[PDB]
Amino acid sequence: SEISRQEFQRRRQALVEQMQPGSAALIFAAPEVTRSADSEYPYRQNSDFWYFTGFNEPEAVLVLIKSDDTHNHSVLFNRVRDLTAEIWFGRRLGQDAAPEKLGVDRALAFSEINQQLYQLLNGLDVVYHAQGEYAYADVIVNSALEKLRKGSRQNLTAPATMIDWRPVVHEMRLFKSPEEIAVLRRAGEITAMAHTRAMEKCRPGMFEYHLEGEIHHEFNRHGARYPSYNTIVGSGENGCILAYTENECEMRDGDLVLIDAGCEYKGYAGDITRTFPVNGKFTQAQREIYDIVLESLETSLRLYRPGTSILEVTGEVVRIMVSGLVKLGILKGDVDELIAQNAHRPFFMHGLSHWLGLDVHDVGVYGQDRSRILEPGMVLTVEPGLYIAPDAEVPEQYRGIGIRIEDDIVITETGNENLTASVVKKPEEIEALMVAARKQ
Amino acid sequence: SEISRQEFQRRRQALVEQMQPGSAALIFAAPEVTRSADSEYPYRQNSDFWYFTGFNEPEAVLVLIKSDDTHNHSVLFNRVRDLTAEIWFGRRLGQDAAPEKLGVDRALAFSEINQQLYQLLNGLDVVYHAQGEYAYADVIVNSALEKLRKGSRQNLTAPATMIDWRPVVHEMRLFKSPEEIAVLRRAGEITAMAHTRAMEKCRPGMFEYHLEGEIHHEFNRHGARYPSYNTIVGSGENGCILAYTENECEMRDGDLVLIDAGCEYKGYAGDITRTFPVNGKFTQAQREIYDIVLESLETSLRLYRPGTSILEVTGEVVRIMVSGLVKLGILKGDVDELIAQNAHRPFFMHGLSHWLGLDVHDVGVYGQDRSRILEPGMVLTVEPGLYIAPDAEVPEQYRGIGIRIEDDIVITETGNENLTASVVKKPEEIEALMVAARKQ
Amino acid sequence: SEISRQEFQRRRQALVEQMQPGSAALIFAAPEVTRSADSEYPYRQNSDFWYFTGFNEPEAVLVLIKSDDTHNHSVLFNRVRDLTAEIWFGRRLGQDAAPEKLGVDRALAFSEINQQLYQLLNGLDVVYHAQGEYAYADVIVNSALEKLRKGSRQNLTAPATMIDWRPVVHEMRLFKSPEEIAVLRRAGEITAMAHTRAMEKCRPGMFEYHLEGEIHHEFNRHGARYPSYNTIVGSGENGCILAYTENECEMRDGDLVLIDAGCEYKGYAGDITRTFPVNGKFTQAQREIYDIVLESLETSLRLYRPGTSILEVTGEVVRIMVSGLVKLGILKGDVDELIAQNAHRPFFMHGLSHWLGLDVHDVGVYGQDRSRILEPGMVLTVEPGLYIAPDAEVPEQYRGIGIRIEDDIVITETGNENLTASVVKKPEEIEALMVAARKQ
Amino acid sequence: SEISRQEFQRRRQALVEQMQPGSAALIFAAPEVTRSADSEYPYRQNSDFWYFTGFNEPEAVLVLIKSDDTHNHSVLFNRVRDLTAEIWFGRRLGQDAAPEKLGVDRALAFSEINQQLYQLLNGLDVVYHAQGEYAYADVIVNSALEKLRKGSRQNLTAPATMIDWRPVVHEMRLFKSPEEIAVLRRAGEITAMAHTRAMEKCRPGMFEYHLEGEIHHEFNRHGARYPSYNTIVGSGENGCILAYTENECEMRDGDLVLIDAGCEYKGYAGDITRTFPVNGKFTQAQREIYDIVLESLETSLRLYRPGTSILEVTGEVVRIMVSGLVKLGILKGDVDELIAQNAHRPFFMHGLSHWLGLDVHDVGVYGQDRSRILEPGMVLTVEPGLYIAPDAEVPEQYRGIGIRIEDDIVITETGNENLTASVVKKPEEIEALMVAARKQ
Ligand SMILES: [Cl-]
Ligand SMILES: [Cl-]
Ligand SMILES: [Cl-]
Ligand SMILES: [Cl-]
Ligand SMILES: [Mn+2]
Ligand SMILES: [Mn+2]
Ligand SMILES: [Mn+2]
Ligand SMILES: [Mn+2]
Ligand SMILES: [Mn+2]
Ligand SMILES: [Mn+2]
Ligand SMILES: [Mn+2]
Ligand SMILES: [Mn+2]
Repeated sequence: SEISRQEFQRRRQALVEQMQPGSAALIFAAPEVTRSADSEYPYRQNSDFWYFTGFNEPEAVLVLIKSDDTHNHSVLFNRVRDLTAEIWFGRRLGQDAAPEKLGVDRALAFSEINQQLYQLLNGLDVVYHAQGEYAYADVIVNSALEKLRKGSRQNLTAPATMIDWRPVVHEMRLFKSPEEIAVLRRAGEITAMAHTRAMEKCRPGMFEYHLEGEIHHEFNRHGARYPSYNTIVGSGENGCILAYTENECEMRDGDLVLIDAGCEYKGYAGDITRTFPVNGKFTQAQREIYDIVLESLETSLRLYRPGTSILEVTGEVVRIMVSGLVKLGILKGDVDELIAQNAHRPFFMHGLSHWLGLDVHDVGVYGQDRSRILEPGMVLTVEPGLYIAPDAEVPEQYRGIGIRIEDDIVITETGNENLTASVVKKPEEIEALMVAARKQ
Repeated sequence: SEISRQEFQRRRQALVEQMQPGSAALIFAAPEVTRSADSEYPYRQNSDFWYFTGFNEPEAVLVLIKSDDTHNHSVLFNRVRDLTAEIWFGRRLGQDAAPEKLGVDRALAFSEINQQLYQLLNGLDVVYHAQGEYAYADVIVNSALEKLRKGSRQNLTAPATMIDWRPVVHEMRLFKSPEEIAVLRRAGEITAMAHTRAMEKCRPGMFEYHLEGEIHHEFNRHGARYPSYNTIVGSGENGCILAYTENECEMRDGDLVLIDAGCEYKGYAGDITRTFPVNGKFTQAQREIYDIVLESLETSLRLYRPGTSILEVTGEVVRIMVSGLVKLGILKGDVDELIAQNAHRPFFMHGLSHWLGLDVHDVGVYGQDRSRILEPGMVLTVEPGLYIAPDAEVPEQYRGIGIRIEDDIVITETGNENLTASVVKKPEEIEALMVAARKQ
Repeated sequence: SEISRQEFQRRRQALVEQMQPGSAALIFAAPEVTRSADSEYPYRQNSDFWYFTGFNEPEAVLVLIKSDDTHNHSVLFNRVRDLTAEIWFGRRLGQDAAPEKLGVDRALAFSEINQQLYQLLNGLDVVYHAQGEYAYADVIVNSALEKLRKGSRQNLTAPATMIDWRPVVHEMRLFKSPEEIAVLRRAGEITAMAHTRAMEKCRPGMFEYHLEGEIHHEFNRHGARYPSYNTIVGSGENGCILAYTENECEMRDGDLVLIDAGCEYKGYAGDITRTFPVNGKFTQAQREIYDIVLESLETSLRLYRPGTSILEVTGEVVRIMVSGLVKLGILKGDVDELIAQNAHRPFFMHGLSHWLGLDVHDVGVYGQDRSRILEPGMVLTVEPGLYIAPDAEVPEQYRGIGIRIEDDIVITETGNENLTASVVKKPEEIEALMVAARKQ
Repeated sequence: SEISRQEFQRRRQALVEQMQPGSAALIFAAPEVTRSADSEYPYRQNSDFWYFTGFNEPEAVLVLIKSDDTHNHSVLFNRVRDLTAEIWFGRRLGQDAAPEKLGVDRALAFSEINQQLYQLLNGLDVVYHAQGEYAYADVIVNSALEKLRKGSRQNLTAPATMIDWRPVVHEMRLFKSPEEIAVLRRAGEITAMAHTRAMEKCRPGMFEYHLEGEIHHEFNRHGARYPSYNTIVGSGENGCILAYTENECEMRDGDLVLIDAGCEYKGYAGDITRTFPVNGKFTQAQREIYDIVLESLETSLRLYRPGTSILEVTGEVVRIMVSGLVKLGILKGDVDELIAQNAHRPFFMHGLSHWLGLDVHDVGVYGQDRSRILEPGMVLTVEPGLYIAPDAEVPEQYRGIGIRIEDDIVITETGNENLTASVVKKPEEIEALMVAARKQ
């Protein structure tokens, strides 16, 4: 599953529909990023630029011009064909091929952007620009507007109104098309396969980074070359560090390992967390904490639907957590009083859910305290966890236990669809999977 | 093999030995780098900062103060311990543990650098600073010097002399210690294992990126988590693009694949290229080009030694290439006349060798046209290639063939040591390796 | 005559009337400007900031908040009272006195602008800001918007729309109130007195700068401390340099001197040019050129009125100039053909008229080729000139003659009022004035 | 008196003598400065650039190249001849005339500085540059060094050492040549004439700014077009504000007026302060404070000589002040105890002396607490004052009195020469001068 030229075009048209007549929208590509000295990190296109183009080159700018309420057109600035640059660094789309390939009306060399952009903006009323997104982009836009402002003797005029298109575009991104959901479903499947593999490969004495290696290889083999975020493999006390990425320790017989990893497939993020015993068998203490986190996740998965909110579901999770922690003696007191005091916060200190899409922490307005009412087409994670610090003032057997279990879901008309349920999470199923693997 | 605290300390002392009395050297850590939105790329420390510290955190500055010719000391600015930041993002060394861990005299919070740095520079004659390396660093240094310049009523004075330490430090880096050579030897071995694996796994119909996946998994399993540069897997006509990294094509029965890949092990780069038939058997045309490139590499490996130069060895390679291309009818004319006209350049358009170390294209002065005389302790690549474009005006059977073969060597008292000869390169050995793998 | 608190308030209200509900307008003071080392030029407030405040301090920001269509208020950020800063550098208005003195609702310390501005902008739909006017202002505004954009977890939101208020404000400035016209009338009178003085003081052997001295002293004595632009005193060939300000030459018996000078009175510019003989008597050649320029000015003064344009009046002037130059043999050919070829341009190369107000080249849209139809309340200069270069291919007696004659006018319902006719311009009146002075 | 081409050349040579072999010094002109909108302040050349050139244009850079210990040469970058720019804005020296006019070896267009500067710096060991002086200059220098650093394949190399030339140049400026002393002597005479005029013109009911007008006219008539700093005319309580420049009040019968004003003559500053009765007669209270300030000045003038210091002379002044204030009942207690407590500081809160030259607060190292031993050729002010605030807890008759009396001196072999004693300061002489003027 992928996103096609025609869908990128529909998105551009949907933006144009929202624009004022006599306006232009400017969407800039991500800069290349140095890793060390003359070597660069693998290129990652800006998500908003990607959303409107599917074009994976730097030094590119999409310009959507809405001349009036019926007439509009698109111009792409992009790198020119250049034999020498291409022999060295790779092929470039260039200007001749771009209109047909991408479905834009005109393409111009990026090297000419300062000579041409002001001409496209001249006489317009409004420019849509994400001010502050990139320095290089602000320089280009500010230079063009200055030429126009100062050019009255050449009959030039600048648009007086600049509107940030991020709020409009991020609201578009928040609601996925069926094609996007299909891509995210595949990302979920690929990510789940990787997590199953990690559980099947894990043995005491392996390093945390070995499981990262297994996961990344699995992503690759299905065509997801890069992860969507830096993979977390936190064994033992490291599982109590939320975004632990050092992954440098030897995994010990008797510890849990928490793996938070997700692929990037056609631009879209998977995001799964599983926690499991390094030796294939939960201890009693580990199981007691795990059961609370799993009940939190299972309850959330029953509840998420149009018309509820992340805030509302979080309330149910907090009750499950406080109730369970009281039963184990980790918290002491009356459940309702403890809930009123947010007594769970030392052990569950992050949010239950975030939006998911072209970014792992995806764009879109949450509302105050994540109170926004859910609607079909929203995609979000569900990620309860409990983290009992090595020095917590709790019964000793629970110290140093970090557990998170996370699935990705899409809100549907009828509830939600779980995109990541193909990797096991019930403790007996985890144990069975690992027992079967350990016998090979 | 690794680099130890005591070696980092010896390096700092070696720099101090070269500094003027009444001076301070300032070495800044790399900034964290955004990948998309709120997600960052995996952190890569600045190579020069790494060289003097082995410390893998951002927001850190090493200050070496040479008060006079016998008295000197070191101060590290680094991130403070912070429970909340650490629960979220990972542990920090902090100030209490840093002096013993790193072997510096004093450690101070990075948050206090603007309140403290000018106090360390006050009254010194010289500051060593890599101006222009990082914007954030220039801001800090410039602010401190301005405070001092403008602070005469508070009895403050700025050092009037600013010296770029890059030339001195890069000359240090150019000559490897035995410990560095041991690390590079392991990087070479790990990289060679990965290339052997790629040859054993390659089959027609696999995608170029599949071999990248195999290579990266092999790096990981030996403790080299990241590649030293973006892996190149160029099959067919893609092998004629020097740093092709798209790796997006299906590998065809009858094509060659060129793989240029290297691990980063304890900061140090491996860098190997092998070219081999996707189907395990070179065609006659492919073998004819391969033989010329291999003779170029084998001759270079015989010749490299103290007292020669990259320029001198390149001359021998150019003769081998022109002679071979004339024999096949790719070039026409008198060999010596063709050499005088640099007639090889359409087919071999890059350098034979680059320095190798903490960067894949490592630091250090080459001399005009890479004429610097070689000395023991220098580490360099040897990477002849021939690239016959799909549209080259040559006998048709050679069009679209891109071949490079690259080894990493260290210059010794007695010649050179090849760090990467554990992955095969003779065509009969490549074929035998692949035949054996294809039968499994 | 001056502009009062209540008028500044009416202007602020007039701007608020034009603003969208749920918006804030930000108007920043001019920075102080270094002359040399630690010495600054005399402070000149930004004209737009002045227009809305009459407040002559730096480090001040006026914020007009339009909460909805009936409710609005103003906040001033300005320097705090500070005994030491005030003993050294002068008194400051401060926060307690500002609301009553300036007629704003609230005043806050400038030192707190970064802690407070984002709070004022939070939740608004539109911010009016002159982007690119001042670097320091852009930094403040951009920082505030960034805090808001990134502050969703603190329930903060940024206005998505930024509108340049310059076009609206400059259209306000283009049409003067009766009070502004009264101030400009006084500026005209003061400037005219200075020009009369220069004519009465001029003698051969004085330096050009001596007349600048007389002019500036006259401005001062009437309470116009500073000129509105750098005074031009161009004698002989220097009169052919349009904005000659060196004023370094000894004025020669037999040369003309062109003086372009204007006061700044309560923020408003006078702008007069007179050209006259250094020795008090025009030569025949000088008179022949002078007569053409004077006829151009006199005709323009008859014609300027509501419903015509600078372009239209310029056409009449060009005909007068071409006709006169043909009669003297400076141009040769048919007048209408010469007009069609713009044959006057080597000798009259600037515009006839510019707007006049808080800036000498005042703000406001001219229309293409200065075609905008004139309306009552517009204030403009009328400044024909002829400049015959020392090396011009013309009859020799005209070479090196530079003449400009300039008056300031206000368009009225019934034509125009000349604000500067109290300094003579008829050649016989100039001669009589100088003869009378030279006899003393 | 002026500074000639040959002296500017001697200065350049004196700098070259101090430079390391294989070095270049870069000295940049001041930028033009906006006053309002498209109008600029009158141009003021950077003092250090002026010191080495006597060239009064912006967009100019002096480059002194010391190739080795016997060979050196100079290159000027400056604006090209351009007919249109010159018809509008004034004549330019250009490249053809510059070598002879200024005495430099070569001149190049400023428009070519980025194409040429790196070529001049290539292969040098040291660059002398005043980092942070001007943004535009830092951009040019940093760009050139970056081209060189990154240009090894084009055989380019950057100087690794950057030295601030300000300390060396400011030490040069601190010691005046006989020609400089002659210029400063004339500046002193011109400034003194202006102060005499102000005393002769002052009458009750005039505004403070009227005396500024008289002073500036007097500067102008002697060829000092601009003041060296903004003129201070502080009458009554305004005399207690040290750099009061509003000069907006009506001068009252019975008040003192303090005038601090100085001309700029051929680049050099005069700096005189006189305080006198607006009505021509000191009251008893005014005379009692005046006598203490005058004794302080007269004693300082007797004492200043080679081998003493500003700190040492200040000690004598503090004793005179504390002794006098005790006698009047403004201070109470034992003189030596009061001195030990710095009890004078509420009334004399600034320094006695500053260096004087191309800047009014001239360059040069003072030493801790202005302790540097004085030597012949140093030029400094002597400016005791007493300022009794309107609300001071002192006998009522002294409240609101601000008195400063300031002369400019040059240290000679034999003591000092007073450059400003031609304007009276003894109270009986002030009264006689004013009485004589008031009778006219
Ligand atoms: Cl391009
Ligand atoms: Cl910190
Ligand atoms: Cl403040
Ligand atoms: Cl130029
Ligand atoms: Mn998540
Ligand atoms: Mn996750
Ligand atoms: Mn290589
Ligand atoms: Mn390589
Ligand atoms: Mn004018
Ligand atoms: Mn004018
Ligand atoms: Mn002074
Ligand atoms: Mn003074």
